[PDB]
Amino acid sequence: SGFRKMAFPSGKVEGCMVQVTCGTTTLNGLWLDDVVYCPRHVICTSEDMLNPNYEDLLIRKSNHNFLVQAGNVQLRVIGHSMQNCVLKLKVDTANPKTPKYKFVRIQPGQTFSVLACYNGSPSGVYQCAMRPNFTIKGSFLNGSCGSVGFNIDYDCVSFCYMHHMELPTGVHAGTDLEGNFYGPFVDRQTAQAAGTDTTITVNVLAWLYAAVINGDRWFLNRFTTTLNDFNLVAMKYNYEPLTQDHVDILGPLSAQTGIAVLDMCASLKELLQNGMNGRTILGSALLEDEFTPFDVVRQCSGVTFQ
Amino acid sequence: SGFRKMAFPSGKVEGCMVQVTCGTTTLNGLWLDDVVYCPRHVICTSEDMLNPNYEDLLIRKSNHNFLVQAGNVQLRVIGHSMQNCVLKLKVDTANPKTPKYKFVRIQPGQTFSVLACYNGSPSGVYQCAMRPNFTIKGSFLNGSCGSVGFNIDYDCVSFCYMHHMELPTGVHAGTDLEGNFYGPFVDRQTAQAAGTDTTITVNVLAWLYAAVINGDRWFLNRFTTTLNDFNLVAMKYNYEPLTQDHVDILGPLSAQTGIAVLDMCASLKELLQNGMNGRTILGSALLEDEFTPFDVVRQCSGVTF
Ligand SMILES: CC(C)(C)c1ccc(N(C(=O)c2c[nH]cn2)[C@H](C(=O)NC2CCCCC2)c2cccnc2)cc1
Ligand SMILES: CC(C)(C)c1ccc(N(C(=O)c2c[nH]cn2)[C@H](C(=O)NC2CCCCC2)c2cccnc2)cc1
Ligand SMILES: [Cl-]
Ligand code: NA
Repeated sequence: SGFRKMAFPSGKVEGCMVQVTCGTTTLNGLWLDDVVYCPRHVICTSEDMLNPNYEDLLIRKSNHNFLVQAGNVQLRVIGHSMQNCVLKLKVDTANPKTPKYKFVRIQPGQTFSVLACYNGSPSGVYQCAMRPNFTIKGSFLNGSCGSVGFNIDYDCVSFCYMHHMELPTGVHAGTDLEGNFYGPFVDRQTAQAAGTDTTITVNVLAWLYAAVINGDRWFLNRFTTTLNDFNLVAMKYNYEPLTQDHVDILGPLSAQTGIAVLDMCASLKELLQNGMNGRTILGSALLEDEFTPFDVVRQCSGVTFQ
Repeated sequence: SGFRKMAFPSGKVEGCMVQVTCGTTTLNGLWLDDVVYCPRHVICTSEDMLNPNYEDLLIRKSNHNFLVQAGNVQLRVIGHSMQNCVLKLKVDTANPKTPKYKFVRIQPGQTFSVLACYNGSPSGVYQCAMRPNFTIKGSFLNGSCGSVGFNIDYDCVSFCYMHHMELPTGVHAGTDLEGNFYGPFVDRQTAQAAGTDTTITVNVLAWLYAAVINGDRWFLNRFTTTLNDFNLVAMKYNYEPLTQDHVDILGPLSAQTGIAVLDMCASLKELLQNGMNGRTILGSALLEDEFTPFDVVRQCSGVTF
């Protein structure tokens, strides 16, 4: 019992974090086999930040312009290349702590763990979600660039996010590990702003199912709804549309609890209308949207508290 | 910018988790130097659990009745003893991944990270607080016993919690690493219950400072109060008393933000008496009490390990 914002154990990622320095700029890199991955903006100077030409900046660098430090050990850079917005530094040593891993690009609504790092050293771990507006609501200070997000379902580390920048509202933007940004953002200082964000409806529904599994039913009601009527209401509260794909992926939770998906949708409609009237759900007075259906099944019992 | 519920990096503890099996029971142990620590109730059968005599059960066990697995390697047990509610299994090999560590007993209101494990395998990490009623609001399923809680300082891991049991309300009870329970609980299937809990006032104040640092200021006001006046309000709302030591500990955050503690207490007084009037603080509609002053300073300043 209980229900927490739960991250993956971070040790397999800690063993890959290194410090990368170019010029006066230091940030974090990810050391996998004989490659170090980091944000390409490590090669920018103070006058280059509005409109850097990264191809022109990189051709002026030699391998020995990049200082890579793994704990106390300096690694020797023997090659470099750029892939989209990520720099790849080939080093002369394969990381002996490289885990089984892959690179995955995620979709909005998906969750992942973040290992926040400074100067190549880990600070803390927390859970995040890719928001519908392609930002993440992280906790990141100056020097955190190159920190990564990941999942570890089944002993393989899936890296899905590398941190690049903070936007004016205090939320965060970055890339997959192939260097492609999430959303319309660019690694330039030119003015950029997140779009209006929305609530991840399928995740709210997953979390209401988690509450039922853990023994709470006060918010249920005798009603149902059609899918289209639900979406007409939910969008008036800045909720994302619920698709038939979402209905399908909620099937297992629906079967475990005996509550049809569109019946739970009718409960959510009433909660938006009424509030909680001084009650809480799983320790929150707001509707939580950063737990996915997969997360709920990973954390909750397979036996409903009836 | 931003403020999250943040755990310590768990790698130093992951390398210490093992699987311990006795009879039909499998749970988790902590392997440090040449000793594996786990809950003593691993030796109980279902009948034993109703009214157990732990010394009697242990003398009939031989070292080979304890199966200890580090990954896919069996460790050989060469001795066994009990300390309070913890079993200590001496093994023939020192853990090469033992970190610098200490055992510490924490106070109510202090926070720590939990590494939830099953079958000796780390599964998740989250941040908790020791509640004033000496429970923790964890997330634990069957098989989680022996999971541990910890803090880190530079390179030293301070272990403070070992998980033993769930209570009927779904909160959790356990021991320090010397086997002393937190709270008035016992490791036996008998009627037990969490007591009425209270809110950790000094931690709520710390989180209001975190909010100000992150630009959330709507709850600030021109007023101040006194420790005596505020504590009469705290008692009314089942908040823990605020001491002068708590005020002193918040001093750095008061200097950084320009809001004296008793000034912030007047904000908290008004939030308790009036609510949030539909607004949120750091993305919460409740007053959060599982960040300590130290946690706020650490996350807002980027301390590494
Ligand atoms: C251009 C300007 C305003 C001077 C600036 C601002 C912030 C940084 N960032 C520092 O890390 C950092 C280090 N020293 C000072 N700032 C991060 C940042 O947004 N990435 C920049 C790279 C892409 C172009 C501009 C943004 C950062 C900070 C906090 C949290 N996440 C990331 C860098 C430059
Ligand atoms: C039969 C009974 C009394 C209802 C029971 C309940 C739970 C367990 N516990 C299993 O881990 C477990 C494994 N398989 C089945 N149960 C845990 C548990 O409370 N510890 C017991 C040890 C001390 C005596 C009683 C409690 C547990 C479960 C979930 C989360 N935290 C810990 C054991 C027995
Ligand atoms: Cl006043
Ligand atoms: Na005030």
